[PDB]
Amino acid sequence: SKRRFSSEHPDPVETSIPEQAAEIAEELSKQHPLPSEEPLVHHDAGEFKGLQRHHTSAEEAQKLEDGKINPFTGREFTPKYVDILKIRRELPVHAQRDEFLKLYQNNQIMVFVGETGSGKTTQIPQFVLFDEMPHLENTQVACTQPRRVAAMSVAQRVAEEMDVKLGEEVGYSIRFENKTSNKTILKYMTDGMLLREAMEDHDLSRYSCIILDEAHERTLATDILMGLLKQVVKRRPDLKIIIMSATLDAEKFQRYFNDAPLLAVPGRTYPVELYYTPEFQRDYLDSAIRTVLQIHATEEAGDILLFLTGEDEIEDAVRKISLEGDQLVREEGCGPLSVYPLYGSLPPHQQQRIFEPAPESHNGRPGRKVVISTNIAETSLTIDGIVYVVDPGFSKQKVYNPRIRVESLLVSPISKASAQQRAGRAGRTRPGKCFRLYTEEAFQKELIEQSYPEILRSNLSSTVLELKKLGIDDLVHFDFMDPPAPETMMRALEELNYLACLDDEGNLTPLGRLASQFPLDPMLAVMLIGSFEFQCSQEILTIVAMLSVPNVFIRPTKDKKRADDAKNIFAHPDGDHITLLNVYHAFKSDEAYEYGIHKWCRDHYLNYRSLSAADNIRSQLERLMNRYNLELNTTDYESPKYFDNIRKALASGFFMQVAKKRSGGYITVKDNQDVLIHPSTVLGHDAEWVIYNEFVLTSKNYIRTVTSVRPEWLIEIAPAYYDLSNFQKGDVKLSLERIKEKVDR
Ligand SMILES: Nc1ncnc2c1ncn2[C@@H]1O[C@H](COP(=O)(O)OP(=O)(O)O)[C@@H](O)[C@H]1O
Ligand SMILES: [Mg+2]
Ligand code: NI
Repeated sequence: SKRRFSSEHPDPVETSIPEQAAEIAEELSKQHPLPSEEPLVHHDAGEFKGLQRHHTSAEEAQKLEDGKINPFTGREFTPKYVDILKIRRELPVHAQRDEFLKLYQNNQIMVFVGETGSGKTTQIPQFVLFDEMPHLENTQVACTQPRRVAAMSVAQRVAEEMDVKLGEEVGYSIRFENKTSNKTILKYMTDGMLLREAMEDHDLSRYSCIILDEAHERTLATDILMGLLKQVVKRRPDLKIIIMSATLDAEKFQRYFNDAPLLAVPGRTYPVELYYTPEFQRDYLDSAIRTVLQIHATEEAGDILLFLTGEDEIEDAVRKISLEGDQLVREEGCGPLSVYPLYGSLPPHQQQRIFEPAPESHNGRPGRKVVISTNIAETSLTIDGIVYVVDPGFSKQKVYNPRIRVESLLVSPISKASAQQRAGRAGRTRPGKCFRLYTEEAFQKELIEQSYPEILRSNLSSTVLELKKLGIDDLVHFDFMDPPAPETMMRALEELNYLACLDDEGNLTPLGRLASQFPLDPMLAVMLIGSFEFQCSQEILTIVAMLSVPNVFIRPTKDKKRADDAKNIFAHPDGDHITLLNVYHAFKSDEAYEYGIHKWCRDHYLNYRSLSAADNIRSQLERLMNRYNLELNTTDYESPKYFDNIRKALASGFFMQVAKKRSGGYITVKDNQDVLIHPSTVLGHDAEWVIYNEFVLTSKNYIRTVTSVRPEWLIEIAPAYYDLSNFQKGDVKLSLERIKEKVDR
């Protein structure tokens, strides 16, 4: 039966300030409706005249590839293209081009499996372009990657293989980073971005072929896309789907996709000798560094791939290995050693450096390259010339606590399957070696066989909103390859209703619709959207952008006091979220610019990479706010309301991540969890109630990035949530009872 609302138990949608803001924006949007998307353009001067769609062969395409003129653009092929062409033609998938074409031509969905390095991501979509000729039928081909870095780097490489400009006929799309145009035929993109395109066009009508790549990684976005496309093909006989995977055991995929056929590429990996440590290695970074330097000093020529876990750790390793490499050249006459980082947030000009040839030695001992990478390099891309892998056995992995309902990103041991994939990267060129920084027994007995798919390790708040925007009513029966626990889904539905993104019958509100237009977690989107109602949308836009990048404050272990003093320049007491606004504002100041911005960040213990990323995100979010008619406004800094307005806007999104100082640590409003303020913040005595950005789970529970709030504001802004009937007996409830009493008198 329809839920009943009253003053005692009010309607979360009728009492949401962001919902008011979205209703205003929506009416403004109706006054001037958005034009439809720019149409595709293409080139056609008869070059494909001799080819028939879905009846082409490898020979016909080779004739076109060998021709004088690039058939996709009408410009003469360069000499560089021709040299690239000869080399990629030795890739293993080329030997099965006709077998692949036949499967593609005769089936709507197919599964394609092959080892990393075999040429799946770069070659197959080019094979499809010849047979499908998508640009001659007003369409594109999409190829999704779980990893940003893979999509960006392969798109750059495939633009060169196809002899076209990046962003034109070959382009990429990542959240906040678009490199496509009306000319784009082949779009590499993260799986999350094709999911966002589907939210706007449920049938994905722009694509005639969609290739879901690296499916063995089983990311959440990839799982949703699989479930969606298994329905879209029923409506779209003109859509073909290719599922590509590294894991040569793809039985489960074929079954899930209606017994689709499988094309398997036989492996061509050279033998790799495995080395283990005799004992447990307690401190793996220094063991890794020693191992890389030993290899460099004693092994024959061949590059090194070191797997680490995250960007600060990799930059620290790059610095130490570079220094120690240089010491070896000068002290022992080792060959030159170049050292490159690879991790998720790296800028594309820096991604490309990993493919540079090793330096030439002028002294008789081998010059060598070390790439220090996350598990991006486990299966998603290949650096030619690797012969040695160092595997500390760890990666950063999302874990989920069902009761607490909290996702945590933690460094933990990898699976045996991941360890096998890491070792395999040493055998792409010739017999290689893999140095595992753990015992053969830890590998045989202690590592789990296989990591669980991401959907079983996620809060599903974004996922539920996406599925709703996609027009899925019955979330429980959505056809996931591995369904999540139904309770996780139900908790997500309830949160979204409290945020007023869904009403109580599970339908999208104007706020839910508008929130779905922002590539942000729902709490952030709702905070942003509502913020012009609190007269601080300029400031909240900054804050949301800063919450979308990592912690910008550098704190070296042996330089804490100077790093802490620098942060205090920007820190707002009882207001970590305002600290974020202060640092971004200083970063964008004329003064920092005149100081020289790179130097300015270093001297102030700030990460330029992170700030620069926030600045781009802020520009892209601003463009969405303009597109969807969310006013950019602000309040005089000297207004007595200036900081109140910011705290209120924050509360409008984050009212469910609130903690109260214990009467007799803090206690969370949601689930009554005992927590400590994370040591990165010390609050004053006036911070009885705070909003936190993050719940941190180590041996104890902390909340991190905390700003104080008046509890009266919480009741005012989120009365359906702060309904005392909702609360268990205890400290929080008591304190809230007293606050309500007093708000009346
Ligand atoms: N970014 C790149 N720059 C230069 N060469 C590359 C690049 N990426 C891949 N290659 C080469 O192309 C081959 C095919 O790579 P790719 O299509 O990524 O294979 P897969 O997707 O099957 O793991 C690799 O063996 C490597 O030789
Ligand atoms: Mg690939
Ligand atoms: Ni059922």
